[PDB]
Amino acid sequence: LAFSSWLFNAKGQLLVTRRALSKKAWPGVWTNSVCGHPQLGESNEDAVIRRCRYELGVEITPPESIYPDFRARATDPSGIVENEVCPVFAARTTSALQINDDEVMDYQWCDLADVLHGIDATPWAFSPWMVMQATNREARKRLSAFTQLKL
Ligand SMILES: [Mg+2]
Repeated sequence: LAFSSWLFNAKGQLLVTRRALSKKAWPGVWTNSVCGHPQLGESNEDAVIRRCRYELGVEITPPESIYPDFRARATDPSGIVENEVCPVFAARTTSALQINDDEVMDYQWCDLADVLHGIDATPWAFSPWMVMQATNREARKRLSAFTQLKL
């Protein structure tokens, strides 16, 4: 049971993050903005809001559900197996990042189209869930909606 979220700023840029060197699974790997696990009795929406605060010190708009049926298994460079129920969301940040370096060792604000081109060309350089989520046609169209400038 898990969630993933793709965050955009009001200008429509996508935030990509790099998992800290100390993460158990996929340490050091570039990936979409945030992922995690809801707590007992917590909605996925509220888990997203909570983890964005926790890993990125940031506030967000109401998370939109963009890939509710996403579920996968993937094995990490060290063999850690992960099998997850992981509905995907998108939101916009409404405040500045304040980075938790226990979780995130780097990040970049990027153009979605560049990120998609990188994912499509060199998927091995990104976490496997970032790639499997972004290559879903419907989810990808939702990411594109979040690139619009919001004034
Ligand atoms: Mg996380």
